Formats: sequence, structure tokens, C-alpha cells
Amino acid sequence: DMDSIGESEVRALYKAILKFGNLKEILDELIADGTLPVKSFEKYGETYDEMMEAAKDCVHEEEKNRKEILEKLEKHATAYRAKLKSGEIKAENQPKDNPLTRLSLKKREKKAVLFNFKGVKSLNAESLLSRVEDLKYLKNLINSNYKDDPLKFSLGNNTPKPVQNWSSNWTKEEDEKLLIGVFKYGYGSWTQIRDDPFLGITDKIFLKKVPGAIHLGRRVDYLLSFLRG
DNA sequence: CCATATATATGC
DNA sequence: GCATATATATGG
Repeated sequence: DMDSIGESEVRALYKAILKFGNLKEILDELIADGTLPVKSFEKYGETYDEMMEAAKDCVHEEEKNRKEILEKLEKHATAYRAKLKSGEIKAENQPKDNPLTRLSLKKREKKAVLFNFKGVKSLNAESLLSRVEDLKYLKNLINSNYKDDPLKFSLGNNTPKPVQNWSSNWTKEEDEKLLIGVFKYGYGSWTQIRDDPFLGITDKIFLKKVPGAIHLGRRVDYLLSFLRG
């Protein structure tokens, strides 16, 4: 009853995981500041575990489905190639929609891997899983080597790809500061990151101009994937 | 209004 | 493969 997990708790929890990753140890803070409605720590912890196992299941299903679809598409593609080569089918004016184009589009397809959870729809299973792993990795990087002063965090000799056509002058140093920002305030907390005078990126973030919120999110994902290898 | 997220077409 | 702008959807 009073400890029941409804849609509002599910959606608040989901959004909090996307900001903080594995937040089981900070439930007390998150309830106290209004991020999560009041429920027991145990219930929120159970719900976290359930939501992450459902994400894992959703991703594993999609991997399996995609694999089988591709295997079948490969065979038709292979059968279509031998006819083109044996001359049975004319290479000189093929339909837009053919076995090779079906295979190619499926291969390059990038679509959200989504599931419904306790009556809340369209939770992104990949986003959940990668954000938890990414934020764990980032926290460990900073707490292993820069625990006493996170502002000293360095990418070292790792050289990330440069941003393309950003409206601000954005270098490796800003990448470092963005990541320290994420460690301090959470993923998606771009206003707080922008406004922190210690981070020196107040004039470099644009919340037309690039980067906005979406570009910053993509850049953090890239950087943490890049560091993790 | 604000926000984030996604399918899509396009370029890199 | 990813990055982006656009149009569009949906929660706040």
C-alpha cells in the first residue's frame, strides 16, 4: 500500500538511474531532496534490480532477434549475388528494394531497444545498461587517481577525436572538465556543469549554437566508451 | 512555455 | 561506425 511502486516511482527511478547510474547507495539523498517519492530503501533497491534485469533481458532478446534476421538476410543476399554473377539477374537496372539493400539497411539500422516496465512504457534498455557501466567506470577513474582533488583529473595521453564545428573552442581540456562535471553533478546536469566556475566551461556551452544538451550527452557517451576501449 | 528522446535522411 | 538537424512525441 504505502510502499507500493507505481508509475510515478518507476519513472522517477528510471530518470534517476540515467543521471546517477547505480544509485542504490544514494537513495537516502535522492528521497530527501525530492528526486524520488518517499518509499523504503529496500523497495527502491528491489525495483532497481528488477529494472536492470529487465533491461538485460530486453537487450539479450533484441540481440537474438537481430542475429536471426541477419542470418536469413545474408542467405538471400548470397543467393542474389550468384545470380547477378551468373547473369540470371541484370546488374544494370536493379530495383531500389532488393536482397542486398535489405541486408545493408538492417545492418546499419540503429533503433532504440525499448521495454515497458510496471505500466511505464518506452524505457531504453541500452541507455540504462550503458549509463550504469559508464558512470561506474568514470567514478572509479576519478576515485582511484584523483580522489582528493577531482579537478586534477586528466585524460593523459589518450587523444579523443576532435568535436566538429562546435560554436565554442572545445579541446581535450574541456572534455576533462565535462567529465568532472558529470562525476560531480550527474549525467544530464548541464546547467550545473556550465555554471560551476571551477570547470571553466561556462562560456562554452549553449543551453542554434553547439554544444547544447544533446551534443554534450553524445560527447560524454563517446568519451567514456573511448576511455573504456 | 520548458525539457529529453527517437526515427529519419544525410554527411562524415 | 557516429554526428547532426529536422520533425515529432511526450513528460513537466
